[PDB]
Amino acid sequence: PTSLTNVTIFSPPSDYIVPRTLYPRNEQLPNGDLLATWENYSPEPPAVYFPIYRSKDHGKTWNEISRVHDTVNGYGLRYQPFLYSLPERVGSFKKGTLLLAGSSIPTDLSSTDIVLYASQDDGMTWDFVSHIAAGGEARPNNGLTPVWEPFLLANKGKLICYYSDQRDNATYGQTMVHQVTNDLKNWGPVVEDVTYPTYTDRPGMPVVTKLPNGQYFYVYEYGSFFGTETYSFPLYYRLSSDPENIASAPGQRLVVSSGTQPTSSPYAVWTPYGGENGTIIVSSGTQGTLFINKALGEGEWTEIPCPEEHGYTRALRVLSEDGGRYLVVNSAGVLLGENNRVSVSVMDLKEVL
Repeated sequence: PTSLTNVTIFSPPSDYIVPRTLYPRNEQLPNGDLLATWENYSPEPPAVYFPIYRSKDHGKTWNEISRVHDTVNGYGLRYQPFLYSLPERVGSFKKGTLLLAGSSIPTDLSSTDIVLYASQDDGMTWDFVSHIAAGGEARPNNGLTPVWEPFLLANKGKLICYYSDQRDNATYGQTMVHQVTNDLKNWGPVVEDVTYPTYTDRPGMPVVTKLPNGQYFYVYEYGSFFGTETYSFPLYYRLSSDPENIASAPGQRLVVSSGTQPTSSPYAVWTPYGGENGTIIVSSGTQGTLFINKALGEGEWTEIPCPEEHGYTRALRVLSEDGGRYLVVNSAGVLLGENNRVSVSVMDLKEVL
């Protein structure tokens, strides 16, 4: 791999509906190939889908290889995709099964349904596997009951889906939860992970990375007034060595040594590069820079430059090559952007950390 800056994965046609693209997610397959997807705001009918673009040259070039269509509901696979190559067998699904989770939503935004698709051929073909969790109207207003934003992680023969939940609307504006499965078909009960006792609090957007000491780094945006008249979405994290037990961990505000206060839609990854504990790398949805931590989340975070533009839930990935030397930084644009596109940069962590 090499350093790359602002490579276009997809530039949408102007007849796509603003924002046209949003919400980048990606995966690296064991052979090193990179896959990318996003919310694809094509005019309907037919129903929206999640496109799957591949790079076989470490991000230099990209080509569409498949599309994940809403074969289960016919509504459209509309919001919040997530790609995940299983690192171990789960039930009847071998290691290397490629999963997509994402939300099936009708055009009228009346409902949400996080569904799970699988591919056994590295993203060429797809089949519906299960519903994970369904809810109400797909708008982030209090009193509504949607579900949102799946994140998938396997551990001990199980798959965990973390997501944001508005269904307990009598008690919380929003929570984050998870469900677990040992077969991808049958999901356990909803487990509350992050809840707060002020109704107007809206923690959301869970992203997890495993650390080399066995702790899991669980990052989220914490929407709150914090007792003031002004709402914000600062980044918080919880640390636990049990990825199914988050509620018992106190939240920790991410503090940056420069004084930048990162907000919205985090993403976190870990590389072995940078020191004896490696480096945790975090993005927000608001800042173009990156935030790093060489002490497993202790102390303060160092803000570093980044050549990729800022964007909503900008996605990070530590590529496997050379033992974690290269970082993908992948944007799909800004909220309600008039000129969104899907792009990627690759940074050489040997040099930038």
